[PDB]
Amino acid sequence: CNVPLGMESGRIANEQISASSTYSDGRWTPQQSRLHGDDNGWTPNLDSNKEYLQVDLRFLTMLTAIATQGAISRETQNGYYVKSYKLEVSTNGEDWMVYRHGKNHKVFQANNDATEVVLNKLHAPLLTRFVRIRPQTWHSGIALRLELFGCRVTSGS
Ligand SMILES: [Cl-]
Ligand SMILES: [Cl-]
Ligand SMILES: [Zn+2]
Ligand SMILES: [Zn+2]
Ligand SMILES: [Zn+2]
Repeated sequence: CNVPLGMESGRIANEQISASSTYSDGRWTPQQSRLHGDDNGWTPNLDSNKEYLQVDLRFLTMLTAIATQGAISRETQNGYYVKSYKLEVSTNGEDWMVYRHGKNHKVFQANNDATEVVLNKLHAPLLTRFVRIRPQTWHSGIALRLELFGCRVTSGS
């Protein structure tokens, strides 16, 4: 259950991608967070561990992996990247759960440069419709490009 879900391909439409905030110059929008995208990436308005990139998958989906990169600024050639993040999921867009192992939030180790893809496979598939990626640590600034992997599933109700 390991199919790219549509960040890089466009199957996830722009309207399905959103964020807590975006940098005030308009050059680092949520829609720039697609994996391998050639124009900057998503950056929030402020660098903090409360900001997030949100994706509505539209259907109930088994999430099995997350890929991330940072980005290089087109304007300055400086590199920005997330070093670790949490994941927060919801089937309805209202009830949000920060993904945990037992009582500990799972902290995914992410990038150590602006260009290489780091892939985190989940230990077991996770049911969700909405995904938030919530940077906890970063280098120089938050910047993200993303892919999500998994499969559509049938709800048991
Ligand atoms: Cl590719
Ligand atoms: Cl995991
Ligand atoms: Zn690619
Ligand atoms: Zn409600
Ligand atoms: Zn896990």
